Amino acid sequence: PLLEMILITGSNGQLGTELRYLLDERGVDYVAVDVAEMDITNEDKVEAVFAQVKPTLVYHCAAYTAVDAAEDEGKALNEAINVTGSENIAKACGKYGATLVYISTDYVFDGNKPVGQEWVETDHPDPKTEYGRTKRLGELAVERYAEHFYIIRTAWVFGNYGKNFVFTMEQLAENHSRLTVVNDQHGRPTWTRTLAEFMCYLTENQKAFGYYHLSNDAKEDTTWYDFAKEILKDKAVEVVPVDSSAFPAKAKRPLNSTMNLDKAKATGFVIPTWQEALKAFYQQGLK
Repeated sequence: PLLEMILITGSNGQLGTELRYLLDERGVDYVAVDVAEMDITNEDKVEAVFAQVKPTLVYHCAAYTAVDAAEDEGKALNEAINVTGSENIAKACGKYGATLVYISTDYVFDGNKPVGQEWVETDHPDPKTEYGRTKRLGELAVERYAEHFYIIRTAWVFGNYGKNFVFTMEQLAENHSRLTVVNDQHGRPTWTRTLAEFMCYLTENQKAFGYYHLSNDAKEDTTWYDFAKEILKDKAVEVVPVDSSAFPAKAKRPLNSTMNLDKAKATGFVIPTWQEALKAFYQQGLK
């Protein structure tokens, strides 16, 4: 009751690493676990860590995020991590009375919203990808078992501390002169630093429990193509805009998953545009 005790799961991924370093800057202590310390798919290992740590606040950064793979070769792994693992951590948090910050996805929505319109927290999820379906089940487990929760739906996540679309683009551009990127899937990038700061803003300021949408912002419509054009603008590659029909993709990704950020902005947190965040990401990567 008098001591805050933070646990970070998925601590060595792009978001978990970002979050560790942010807490380190703020002089905040924590216990950090990932797959080599606490397999979230094994309820007994999860219980043993919570019994030792006795957390009051858990930032759950563990997820499976390979969308195409989740439809086929990774379908079993996607389900274990996003369904079972989410349930296990939600139940552990409820047992121990811990607040759970659960990171979810814009891919819970069906994506059938005109360009220009945006998804709000109270819209009904109806995911059409296996990844999104599993993440929605995770949300439902959190709501059932963790009385004190923040579910933060984020999008298109990138940062300096793990794999993502930015590094994929840069690697491909080293050896290939032409890349084809969809220009009919609308959404917004999210820098891990902005997301980690928002996670901490909710908890530091004890905002109302519930659901919050968080991506970086944009004044104008944004597609994957727009993001890739910007990332690669200093490279000798041509980024070619294509439609989603151009090549046979395994997952039917949402055509418009742009989130309304008004609730997040109502917290007082200030959200950079994705252009600003990308620039900051490049500067932070110099260290």
